[PDB]
Amino acid sequence: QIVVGICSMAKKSKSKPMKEILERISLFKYITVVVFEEEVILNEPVENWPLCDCLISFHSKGFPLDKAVAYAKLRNPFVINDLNMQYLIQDRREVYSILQAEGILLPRYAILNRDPNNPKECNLIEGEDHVEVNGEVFQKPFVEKPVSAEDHNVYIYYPTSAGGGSQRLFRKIGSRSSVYSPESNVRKTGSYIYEEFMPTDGTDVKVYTVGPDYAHAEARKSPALDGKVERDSEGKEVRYPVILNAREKLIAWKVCLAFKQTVCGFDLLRANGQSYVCDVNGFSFVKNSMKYYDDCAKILGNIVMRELAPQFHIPWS
Ligand SMILES: Nc1ncnc2c1ncn2[C@@H]1O[C@H](COP(=O)(O)OP(=O)(O)NP(=O)(O)O)[C@@H](O)[C@H]1O
Ligand SMILES: [Mg+2]
Ligand SMILES: [Mg+2]
Ligand SMILES: [Mg+2]
Repeated sequence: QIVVGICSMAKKSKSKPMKEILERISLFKYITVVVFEEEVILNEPVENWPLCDCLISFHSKGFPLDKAVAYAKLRNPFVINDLNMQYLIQDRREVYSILQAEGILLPRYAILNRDPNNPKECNLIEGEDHVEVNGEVFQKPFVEKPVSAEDHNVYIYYPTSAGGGSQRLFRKIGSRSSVYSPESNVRKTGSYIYEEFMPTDGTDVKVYTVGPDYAHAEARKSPALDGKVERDSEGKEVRYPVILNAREKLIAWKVCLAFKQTVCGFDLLRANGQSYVCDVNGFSFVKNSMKYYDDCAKILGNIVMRELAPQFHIPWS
Protein backbone atom coordinates (compact mmCIF):
# COMPACT_ATOMS: atom_id res chain seq x y z
CA GLN A 1 0.00 0.00 0.00
CA ILE A 2 0.93 3.62 -0.68
CA VAL A 3 0.82 5.44 2.65
CA VAL A 4 -0.58 8.97 2.81
CA GLY A 5 0.45 10.57 6.10
CA ILE A 6 -1.56 13.43 7.57
CA CYS A 7 0.45 15.69 9.84
CA SER A 8 -1.33 18.61 11.53
CA MET A 9 -2.75 19.69 14.89
CA ALA A 10 -5.62 17.53 16.18
CA LYS A 11 -8.12 20.42 15.78
CA LYS A 12 -7.36 20.19 12.05
CA SER A 13 -6.76 16.44 11.62
CA LYS A 14 -10.05 15.61 13.40
CA SER A 15 -12.14 18.42 11.86
CA LYS A 16 -15.29 17.35 10.00
CA PRO A 17 -13.95 18.46 6.58
CA MET A 18 -10.68 16.55 7.16
CA LYS A 19 -12.58 13.39 8.19
CA GLU A 20 -14.90 13.69 5.17
CA ILE A 21 -11.93 13.95 2.79
CA LEU A 22 -9.79 11.21 4.44
CA GLU A 23 -12.61 8.63 4.47
CA ARG A 24 -12.88 9.25 0.69
CA ILE A 25 -9.13 9.08 -0.01
CA SER A 26 -9.22 5.77 1.91
CA LEU A 27 -11.56 4.37 -0.78
CA PHE A 28 -8.59 4.29 -3.18
CA LYS A 29 -7.68 0.58 -3.42
CA TYR A 30 -3.90 1.10 -3.07
CA ILE A 31 -3.91 3.97 -0.57
CA THR A 32 -3.83 3.76 3.23
CA VAL A 33 -4.21 6.94 5.29
CA VAL A 34 -2.24 7.33 8.53
CA VAL A 35 -3.11 10.35 10.69
CA PHE A 36 -0.17 11.36 12.93
CA GLU A 37 -1.33 11.74 16.56
CA GLU A 38 -0.92 15.24 18.02
CA GLU A 39 1.02 13.95 21.05
CA VAL A 40 3.49 12.31 18.63
CA ILE A 41 3.84 15.49 16.54
CA LEU A 42 4.54 17.60 19.63
CA ASN A 43 6.44 15.19 21.93
CA GLU A 44 8.18 12.54 19.79
CA PRO A 45 11.34 13.23 17.79
CA VAL A 46 10.72 13.01 14.02
CA GLU A 47 12.73 9.74 13.84
CA ASN A 48 9.78 8.10 15.66
CA TRP A 49 7.00 9.57 13.47
CA PRO A 50 5.08 7.11 11.21
CA LEU A 51 6.50 6.49 7.76
CA CYS A 52 4.61 7.70 4.71
CA ASP A 53 5.14 7.87 0.96
CA CYS A 54 3.08 11.04 0.53
CA LEU A 55 2.86 13.75 3.18
CA ILE A 56 -0.07 16.14 3.63
CA SER A 57 1.02 18.53 6.36
CA PHE A 58 0.27 22.14 7.24
CA HIS A 59 0.96 24.69 9.94
CA SER A 60 -1.67 26.15 12.23
CA LYS A 61 -1.44 27.63 15.71
CA GLY A 62 0.91 25.56 17.87
CA PHE A 63 2.21 23.39 15.01
CA PRO A 64 5.96 22.67 15.07
CA LEU A 65 6.72 23.45 11.42
CA ASP A 66 10.47 23.02 12.07
CA LYS A 67 9.75 19.35 12.96
CA ALA A 68 7.53 18.78 9.90
CA VAL A 69 10.34 20.19 7.73
CA ALA A 70 12.92 17.91 9.43
CA TYR A 71 10.62 14.89 9.03
CA ALA A 72 10.24 15.60 5.29
CA LYS A 73 14.03 15.98 4.88
CA LEU A 74 14.58 12.72 6.80
CA ARG A 75 11.99 10.61 4.95
CA ASN A 76 11.76 12.41 1.55
CA PRO A 77 8.02 11.78 0.98
CA PHE A 78 6.10 13.23 -1.95
CA VAL A 79 4.90 16.50 -0.39
CA ILE A 80 1.44 17.82 -1.36
CA ASN A 81 1.71 21.22 0.36
CA ASP A 82 5.31 22.45 0.47
CA LEU A 83 6.44 23.00 4.06
CA ASN A 84 9.12 25.71 3.75
CA MET A 85 6.62 27.94 1.90
CA GLN A 86 4.45 27.78 5.04
CA TYR A 87 6.94 29.97 6.89
CA LEU A 88 6.43 32.60 4.13
CA ILE A 89 2.63 32.26 4.19
CA GLN A 90 2.77 33.43 7.83
CA ASP A 91 4.18 36.80 6.75
CA ARG A 92 1.92 39.13 4.74
CA ARG A 93 4.99 40.92 3.29
CA GLU A 94 6.28 37.64 1.83
CA VAL A 95 2.82 36.73 0.49
CA TYR A 96 2.41 40.05 -1.34
CA SER A 97 6.01 39.80 -2.65
CA ILE A 98 5.24 36.42 -4.26
CA LEU A 99 1.95 37.68 -5.74
CA GLN A 100 3.71 40.71 -7.27
CA ALA A 101 6.41 38.43 -8.77
CA GLU A 102 3.67 36.34 -10.38
CA GLY A 103 2.04 39.31 -12.10
CA ILE A 104 -1.04 38.91 -9.89
CA LEU A 105 -3.21 42.00 -9.35
CA LEU A 106 -3.30 43.09 -5.74
CA PRO A 107 -4.20 46.28 -3.85
CA ARG A 108 -1.64 49.07 -4.02
CA TYR A 109 0.27 48.64 -0.77
CA ALA A 110 3.21 49.83 1.34
CA ILE A 111 5.00 48.09 4.21
CA LEU A 112 5.58 50.01 7.46
CA ASN A 113 8.36 48.23 9.35
CA ARG A 114 8.53 49.66 12.85
CA ASP A 115 11.49 49.15 15.22
CA PRO A 116 9.92 48.20 18.57
CA ASN A 117 12.74 50.01 20.45
CA ASN A 118 12.44 53.13 18.24
CA PRO A 119 8.74 53.14 17.21
CA LYS A 120 8.46 56.84 16.24
CA GLU A 121 11.44 56.59 13.86
CA CYS A 122 9.64 54.57 11.15
CA ASN A 123 8.59 56.09 7.78
CA LEU A 124 5.05 57.19 8.76
CA ILE A 125 3.36 60.59 8.42
CA GLU A 126 -0.28 60.86 9.41
CA GLY A 127 -2.98 63.30 8.32
CA GLU A 128 -6.58 63.39 9.53
CA ASP A 129 -7.68 61.77 6.21
CA HIS A 130 -4.53 59.99 4.97
CA VAL A 131 -1.27 58.32 5.84
CA GLU A 132 2.08 58.47 4.06
CA VAL A 133 4.10 55.26 4.30
CA ASN A 134 7.67 55.36 2.93
CA GLY A 135 6.45 58.47 1.14
CA GLU A 136 3.45 56.81 -0.48
CA VAL A 137 0.09 58.46 0.13
CA PHE A 138 -2.97 56.41 1.05
CA GLN A 139 -6.11 58.52 1.24
CA LYS A 140 -8.88 57.09 3.43
CA PRO A 141 -10.48 54.66 3.10
CA PHE A 142 -7.41 52.42 3.52
CA VAL A 143 -6.64 49.06 5.16
CA GLU A 144 -4.10 48.31 7.90
CA LYS A 145 -2.96 44.69 8.26
CA PRO A 146 -0.54 43.30 10.86
CA VAL A 147 2.53 41.92 9.08
CA SER A 148 1.78 38.56 10.71
CA ALA A 149 -0.76 36.77 8.53
CA GLU A 150 -1.88 34.93 11.67
CA ASP A 151 -2.93 38.20 13.35
CA HIS A 152 -6.49 38.86 12.12
CA ASN A 153 -6.81 42.32 13.69
CA VAL A 154 -7.13 44.11 10.36
CA TYR A 155 -8.38 47.70 10.56
CA ILE A 156 -10.16 49.82 7.98
CA TYR A 157 -10.03 53.62 8.36
CA TYR A 158 -13.00 55.67 7.12
CA PRO A 159 -12.63 59.08 5.49
CA THR A 160 -13.88 62.25 7.24
CA SER A 161 -16.59 62.46 4.53
CA ALA A 162 -18.03 59.20 5.92
CA GLY A 163 -17.77 60.17 9.59
CA GLY A 164 -14.24 58.96 10.28
CA GLY A 165 -13.39 56.30 12.83
CA SER A 166 -12.45 52.77 11.88
CA GLN A 167 -13.67 49.20 11.48
CA ARG A 168 -11.74 46.69 13.61
CA LEU A 169 -11.90 43.17 12.14
CA PHE A 170 -11.08 40.03 14.11
CA ARG A 171 -11.36 36.25 14.03
CA LYS A 172 -15.13 35.68 14.04
CA ILE A 173 -16.50 35.74 17.62
CA GLY A 174 -19.91 34.05 17.25
CA SER A 175 -22.21 36.66 15.77
CA ARG A 176 -19.52 39.22 14.84
CA SER A 177 -16.49 39.62 12.58
CA SER A 178 -15.86 43.36 13.11
CA VAL A 179 -16.82 46.39 15.19
CA TYR A 180 -16.83 50.14 14.56
CA SER A 181 -14.49 52.23 16.62
CA PRO A 182 -14.50 56.02 16.91
CA GLU A 183 -10.67 55.93 16.72
CA SER A 184 -9.49 57.65 13.52
CA ASN A 185 -5.71 57.47 13.98
CA VAL A 186 -3.66 54.43 13.01
CA ARG A 187 -2.01 51.99 15.42
CA LYS A 188 1.32 53.26 16.78
CA THR A 189 3.01 49.99 17.78
CA GLY A 190 3.68 46.97 15.52
CA SER A 191 4.58 46.64 11.83
CA TYR A 192 1.83 46.89 9.22
CA ILE A 193 0.92 46.69 5.61
CA TYR A 194 -1.17 49.65 4.46
CA GLU A 195 -3.27 49.11 1.36
CA GLU A 196 -5.76 50.90 -0.83
CA PHE A 197 -9.35 49.97 -0.08
CA MET A 198 -10.86 48.07 -3.02
CA PRO A 199 -14.58 48.82 -3.54
CA THR A 200 -16.58 45.58 -3.93
CA ASP A 201 -20.28 44.77 -3.84
CA GLY A 202 -19.71 44.13 -0.10
CA THR A 203 -18.70 40.47 -0.50
CA ASP A 204 -15.38 38.57 -0.59
CA VAL A 205 -14.73 35.75 -3.04
CA LYS A 206 -13.19 32.78 -1.20
CA VAL A 207 -11.25 30.44 -3.47
CA TYR A 208 -10.16 26.91 -2.55
CA THR A 209 -7.75 25.07 -4.87
CA VAL A 210 -7.07 21.35 -5.16
CA GLY A 211 -4.12 21.46 -7.50
CA PRO A 212 -3.78 24.25 -10.05
CA ASP A 213 -6.66 23.09 -12.29
CA TYR A 214 -9.44 22.88 -9.72
CA ALA A 215 -10.79 25.72 -7.65
CA HIS A 216 -14.05 25.99 -5.80
CA ALA A 217 -15.18 29.54 -5.09
CA GLU A 218 -17.97 31.00 -2.95
CA ALA A 219 -18.76 34.46 -1.57
CA ARG A 220 -19.41 35.77 1.94
CA LYS A 221 -20.39 39.14 3.36
CA SER A 222 -17.29 41.27 3.88
CA PRO A 223 -16.40 41.77 7.57
CA ALA A 224 -15.32 45.24 6.35
CA LEU A 225 -19.04 46.16 6.32
CA ASP A 226 -20.93 46.37 9.64
CA GLY A 227 -19.51 43.15 11.11
CA LYS A 228 -22.71 41.23 11.86
CA VAL A 229 -22.31 37.63 10.65
CA GLU A 230 -25.18 36.46 8.39
CA ARG A 231 -26.41 33.05 9.54
CA ASP A 232 -29.04 30.69 8.08
CA SER A 233 -31.71 28.66 9.94
CA GLU A 234 -29.26 25.81 10.63
CA GLY A 235 -26.86 28.36 12.18
CA LYS A 236 -24.08 28.28 9.56
CA GLU A 237 -22.70 31.43 7.92
CA VAL A 238 -24.45 32.42 4.68
CA ARG A 239 -22.42 31.71 1.51
CA TYR A 240 -23.21 32.93 -2.03
CA PRO A 241 -22.56 30.98 -5.25
CA VAL A 242 -19.58 32.01 -7.37
CA ILE A 243 -18.21 30.85 -10.70
CA LEU A 244 -14.68 32.04 -11.37
CA ASN A 245 -14.09 33.77 -14.72
CA ALA A 246 -11.12 32.89 -16.99
CA ARG A 247 -8.86 35.52 -15.37
CA GLU A 248 -9.65 34.21 -11.88
CA LYS A 249 -9.06 30.56 -12.83
CA LEU A 250 -5.63 31.68 -13.99
CA ILE A 251 -5.10 33.49 -10.67
CA ALA A 252 -5.98 30.24 -8.87
CA TRP A 253 -3.52 28.31 -11.07
CA LYS A 254 -0.72 30.83 -10.29
CA VAL A 255 -1.42 30.99 -6.52
CA CYS A 256 -1.47 27.21 -6.12
CA LEU A 257 1.82 26.78 -8.02
CA ALA A 258 3.63 29.89 -6.74
CA PHE A 259 3.07 28.99 -3.11
CA LYS A 260 3.49 25.27 -3.88
CA GLN A 261 0.29 24.54 -1.94
CA THR A 262 -1.82 21.91 -3.72
CA VAL A 263 -4.66 22.63 -1.31
CA CYS A 264 -4.76 26.44 -1.00
CA GLY A 265 -7.24 29.02 0.23
CA PHE A 266 -7.10 32.64 -0.95
CA ASP A 267 -9.41 35.65 -1.11
CA LEU A 268 -10.39 37.77 -4.14
CA LEU A 269 -11.84 41.25 -4.21
CA ARG A 270 -13.94 41.82 -7.30
CA ALA A 271 -13.41 45.54 -7.80
CA ASN A 272 -13.33 47.95 -10.75
CA GLY A 273 -13.83 45.17 -13.33
CA GLN A 274 -10.85 43.14 -12.12
CA SER A 275 -10.14 40.66 -9.31
CA TYR A 276 -7.51 41.39 -6.67
CA VAL A 277 -5.89 38.89 -4.28
CA CYS A 278 -5.82 40.33 -0.76
CA ASP A 279 -4.93 37.24 1.29
CA VAL A 280 -3.38 33.80 0.78
CA ASN A 281 -4.16 31.34 3.59
CA GLY A 282 -2.53 28.10 2.42
CA PHE A 283 -4.12 24.78 3.37
CA SER A 284 -7.90 25.15 3.56
CA PHE A 285 -10.89 22.91 2.86
CA VAL A 286 -14.41 23.98 1.87
CA LYS A 287 -17.06 23.05 4.48
CA ASN A 288 -20.61 21.71 3.94
CA SER A 289 -20.19 20.79 0.27
CA MET A 290 -20.54 17.10 -0.47
CA LYS A 291 -19.42 17.73 -4.06
CA TYR A 292 -16.25 19.46 -2.83
CA TYR A 293 -15.47 16.54 -0.49
CA ASP A 294 -15.94 14.14 -3.41
CA ASP A 295 -13.89 16.21 -5.86
CA CYS A 296 -11.10 17.07 -3.44
CA ALA A 297 -10.55 13.47 -2.33
CA LYS A 298 -10.64 12.18 -5.93
CA ILE A 299 -8.11 14.81 -7.04
CA LEU A 300 -5.73 14.19 -4.11
CA GLY A 301 -5.95 10.40 -4.58
CA ASN A 302 -5.32 10.77 -8.33
CA ILE A 303 -2.31 13.02 -7.63
CA VAL A 304 -0.91 10.39 -5.25
CA MET A 305 -1.52 7.54 -7.72
CA ARG A 306 -0.10 9.46 -10.70
CA GLU A 307 3.10 10.27 -8.81
CA LEU A 308 3.73 7.01 -6.97
CA ALA A 309 2.09 4.12 -8.85
CA PRO A 310 5.16 3.62 -11.10
CA GLN A 311 7.63 3.01 -8.24
CA PHE A 312 5.05 0.77 -6.55
CA HIS A 313 4.45 -1.10 -9.85
CA ILE A 314 0.72 -0.39 -9.61
CA PRO A 315 -1.16 -0.16 -12.93
CA TRP A 316 -2.31 3.42 -13.51
CA SER A 317 -3.55 5.26 -16.58
N1 LIG B 1 -7.48 46.12 0.27
C1 LIG B 1 -8.72 45.81 0.67
N2 LIG B 1 -9.79 46.45 0.17
C2 LIG B 1 -11.02 46.14 0.58
N3 LIG B 1 -11.25 45.20 1.50
C3 LIG B 1 -10.21 44.53 2.03
C4 LIG B 1 -8.91 44.82 1.63
N4 LIG B 1 -8.05 44.04 2.29
C5 LIG B 1 -8.79 43.11 3.10
N5 LIG B 1 -10.17 43.57 2.94
C6 LIG B 1 -11.32 43.03 3.68
O1 LIG B 1 -10.90 42.60 4.96
C7 LIG B 1 -11.13 41.18 5.09
C8 LIG B 1 -9.96 40.58 5.87
O2 LIG B 1 -8.66 40.84 5.24
P1 LIG B 1 -7.66 39.65 4.96
O3 LIG B 1 -6.45 40.17 4.28
O4 LIG B 1 -8.39 38.52 4.39
O5 LIG B 1 -7.33 39.29 6.54
P2 LIG B 1 -7.06 37.86 7.26
O6 LIG B 1 -6.84 38.31 8.66
O7 LIG B 1 -5.92 37.21 6.57
N6 LIG B 1 -8.45 37.00 7.16
P3 LIG B 1 -8.49 35.34 6.94
O8 LIG B 1 -9.15 35.08 5.50
O9 LIG B 1 -9.36 34.72 8.01
O10 LIG B 1 -7.02 34.73 6.99
C9 LIG B 1 -11.10 40.67 3.65
O11 LIG B 1 -11.80 39.42 3.55
C10 LIG B 1 -11.84 41.79 2.94
O12 LIG B 1 -13.26 41.71 3.17
MG1 LIG C 1 -7.57 2.37 0.64
MG1 LIG D 1 -8.89 36.57 4.27
MG1 LIG E 1 -5.60 35.36 5.84
